[PDB]
Amino acid sequence: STGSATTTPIDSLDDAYITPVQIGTPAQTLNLDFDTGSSDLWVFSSETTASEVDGQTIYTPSKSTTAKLLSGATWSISYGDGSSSSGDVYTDTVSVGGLTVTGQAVESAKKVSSSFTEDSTIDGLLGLAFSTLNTVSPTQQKTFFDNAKASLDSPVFTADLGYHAPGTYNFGFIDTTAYTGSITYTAVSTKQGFWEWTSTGYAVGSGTFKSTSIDGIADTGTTLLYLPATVVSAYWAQVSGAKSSSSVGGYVFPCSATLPSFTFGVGSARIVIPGDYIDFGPISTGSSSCFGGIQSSAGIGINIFGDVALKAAFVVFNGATTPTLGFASK
Repeated sequence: STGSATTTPIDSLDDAYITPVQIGTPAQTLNLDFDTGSSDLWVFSSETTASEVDGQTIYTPSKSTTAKLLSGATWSISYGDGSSSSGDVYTDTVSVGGLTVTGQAVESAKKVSSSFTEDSTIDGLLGLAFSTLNTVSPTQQKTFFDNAKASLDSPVFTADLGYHAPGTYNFGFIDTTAYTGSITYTAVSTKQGFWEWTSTGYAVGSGTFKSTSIDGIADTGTTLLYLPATVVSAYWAQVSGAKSSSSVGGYVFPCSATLPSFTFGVGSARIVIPGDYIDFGPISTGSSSCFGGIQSSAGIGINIFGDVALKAAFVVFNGATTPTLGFASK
């Protein structure tokens, strides 16, 4: 089997991407944030504290003839950005782009943090990291991909995120029309439960490529590109007037600037992030200070190849017995 679904930016900055997901019978369609950095499929629901729902579409398990309470199961998650959610668990039928999993754990939120409430466009998350990170207790549950994998034509999914435009998540096949040149594959460590890999270096604008190993995670659920302070300083030094602002929480730059591109290495291959992908707009409405899309990972504890990087590529998440990651230009 295969599946193919369009993923759409939630706003004009590409702060996140939402993908429609069918849950239950009859189908209830929710727009979920596909997150290769976590491993829980959780949704706003009829059980969510009423004051914490503000415009989201909810899953109502009592209206699904295929929903079953997973007795005794609870979940609770905290994300790197400080947001969190928790609740109980149902199993139900879940379909993405025509690919159906029966008996998928659907984690129903009883509580969500303010950041989730305040974002009316995201109805929940669909985790695509390794199932070892799933938070359901006392019996850990499998991701949608893990459940689908054996049935797929090939045990892969691909992320093709757009810049200020829709893109695609495919399951079970590689669309050879969706990229240019070849896909370069690189090794993955699953030791921390992430799609963790090592970039071979970087360049700023038309500058020389610096060969250096940068360990990090391919994370569709993180907006920005978080890299070591040395790398980030080298980038922003090429933007007149750019500076790190402790008050704002990262590098800012004059909105009048033209940003240089940023290249990262995948083996001997190179992925070029155009300068405009690194612009996250005014820090507050009407400001002429703009927020940068490349930020320091210092004190995150891990480098993160978030959407800023991934949207410059066609990305293969290869879930073979020994997983790997593939990157192509597009």
